Order: sequence, then C-alpha cells, then structure tokens
Amino acid sequence: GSSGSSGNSTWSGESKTLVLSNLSYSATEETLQEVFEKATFIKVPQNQNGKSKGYAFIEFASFEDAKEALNSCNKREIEGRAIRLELQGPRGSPNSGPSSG
Repeated sequence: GSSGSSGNSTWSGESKTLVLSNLSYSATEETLQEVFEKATFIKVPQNQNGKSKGYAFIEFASFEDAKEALNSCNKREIEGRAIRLELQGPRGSPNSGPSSG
C-alpha cells in the first residue's frame, strides 16, 4: 500500500483463493483453466447479458499453489487485457521498523 507500484511482496498470511481483476468479457472459465492448471476451481462472475463483472475467483489446493500462479500469472495479458491477481482475505499489515536491532 503506497503511492507507487512495488511488486510481489510477502504478506503476513496465506490464502488458496486468488482474486483476479481486469478480466475481459471475452475471457471465460475456459481461458482461465488454461492460465491456471493447478487451479482446483475457477469462478468468473458475469452479467445478466454475459459480461465478466471484471474479476474472478481462482481456487487452488493451498496457499502453496495459489501463490505459485499468483506470482507469475500476476498481470497476465489475456484477450488484450492485463489481469491482476491478489490473495483474497483480510487486509494484512507490515511491521514498523525505526531502527534495526
């Protein structure tokens, strides 16, 4: 959390469910099933018409696999649209550090 892109950081927590965002309507569970092979289950919420709300819910065996794909898949260009992945769950927090000991 800051005013600038940092990258993949080790958050104090573990989640087997990955939160996909920036999904294209043209993209469906089918396309996702290709990007995530370890994904034990893929969910893509669409609209009454058939348009992806703009996000998705990926499921894995554990925080192990989920992170394995979330580390790479991160910012995956699908159907001409960059998709982001974030470990679903609570909002963790870093540990202050004024002076190292």
